[PDB]
Amino acid sequence: PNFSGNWKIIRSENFEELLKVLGVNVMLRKIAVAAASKPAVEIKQEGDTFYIKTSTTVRTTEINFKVGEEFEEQTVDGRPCKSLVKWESENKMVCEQKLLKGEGPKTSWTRELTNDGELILTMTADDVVCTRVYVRE
Amino acid sequence: PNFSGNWKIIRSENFEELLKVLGVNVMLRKIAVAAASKPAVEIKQEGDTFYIKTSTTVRTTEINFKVGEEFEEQTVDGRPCKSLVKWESENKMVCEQKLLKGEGPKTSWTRELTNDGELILTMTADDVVCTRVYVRE
Amino acid sequence: PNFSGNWKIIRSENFEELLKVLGVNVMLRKIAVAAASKPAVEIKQEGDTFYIKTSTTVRTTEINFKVGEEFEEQTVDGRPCKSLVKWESENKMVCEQKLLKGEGPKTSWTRELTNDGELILTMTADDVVCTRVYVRE
Ligand SMILES: C=C1C2=C(C[C@@]1(C)C/C=C/C(C)=C/C(=O)O)C(C)(C)CCC2
Ligand SMILES: C=C1C2=C(C[C@@]1(C)C/C=C/C(C)=C/C(=O)O)C(C)(C)CCC2
Ligand SMILES: C=C1C2=C(C[C@@]1(C)C/C=C/C(C)=C/C(=O)O)C(C)(C)CCC2
Repeated sequence: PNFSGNWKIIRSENFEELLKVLGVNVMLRKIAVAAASKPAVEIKQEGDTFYIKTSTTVRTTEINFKVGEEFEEQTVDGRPCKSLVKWESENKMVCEQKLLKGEGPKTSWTRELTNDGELILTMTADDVVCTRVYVRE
Repeated sequence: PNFSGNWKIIRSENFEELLKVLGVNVMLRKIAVAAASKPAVEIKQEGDTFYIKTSTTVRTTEINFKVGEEFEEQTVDGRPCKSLVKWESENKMVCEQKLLKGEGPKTSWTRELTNDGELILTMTADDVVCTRVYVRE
Repeated sequence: PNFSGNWKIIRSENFEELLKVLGVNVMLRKIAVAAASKPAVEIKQEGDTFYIKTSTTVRTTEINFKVGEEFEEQTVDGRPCKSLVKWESENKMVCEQKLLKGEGPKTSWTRELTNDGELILTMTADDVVCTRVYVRE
């Protein structure tokens, strides 16, 4: 496997629908959709240790985590949560998220490495799944 | 008293009117209004020493200050200023702001802790006062 | 010469046209145009060593470089590039940019100090030149 690399997006579906579900307002959703159009994803994997940077021209996020070990990050909409990543399999990690404070839709995300040079990111907010596909830059 | 805690907003009035006064353009005002809708305020008080973080999905500000002692921050619209906070009373601090460079409307802000679990933030730009009320998250 | 100082803008032309050329989408272009309206440029020069901070209420960039020595920054649109600055003359430095990864329009920027208290910034994206003029704040 090895997720390491710079990734660029090629396909995306249900991203706005996912934001609507998380109650992001129309103005913020418009900015998010425009910015998520050309992100730059940098991933660094050394064993079960990952570093994932996701840059856009308006908002950038960086996560550091070790698989199977709980850590703190934020939901797509900017809410702080407790996250635990695990290997569903050799090439697919799954992440369950739990909100530190407040109520909200149930969220998670998965990252998978295909055998043909793609990285698939799925993000779920209750019953809405956004799928984004990337290739090495 | 003790301002410490995570606060969420419940009421707000005259925020856009305040921005208009500070000459913020319509596009920026629209983004500001959309982002200020659900901020996350983190406050840490240890004596007369405060740390106030105000996060939104687009722009986040952090201030560190000791009451009665001049420090450097920015106006709501992003202009650098010299600020001095003082206790108007036991539960209310007042902040006078003076622009480092340039001319502009006279600005200030006050934070007050009520006896019923609310934090009140007022922000003034000349004769416009924006009032925002928060409760513990 | 000596570029050091805080600069405010007085004139600007072709900024949106330049962004269109770089393929920035309409939403991002609208936000960029609104934010670039009142930036705050801080420049620090100690010999051939420069530090240029450009703040706006939405996005801020900082570059550190030594003239004639290659360094890493980003294009106006947020793309990482290898940059080498050189003195075209006593009061004018020129910067050629080369994209780390991917294809794109040919970009560069120049900064010039006039004899009447202005700083001129030109930015080029292929055959579009944006000119921005500043004065000391
Ligand atoms: C500019 C963005 C904004 C948001 C999310 C983001 C970051 C766009 C998302 C990009 C992704 C998810 C890229 C990727 O992973 O390919 C919010 C919803 C908080 C709203 C504020 C602006
Ligand atoms: C996104 C924001 C923007 C601005 C202010 C802010 C930060 C919204 C303010 C939130 C507040 C005041 C929250 C609170 O204190 O509850 C500016 C005017 C610079 C314009 C650019 C975007
Ligand atoms: C808010 C800005 C945005 C952009 C550029 C910038 C930074 C506006 C530029 C200001 C300049 C060039 C100021 C100056 O130098 O006077 C992008 C195109 C990435 C799009 C996202 C928002």
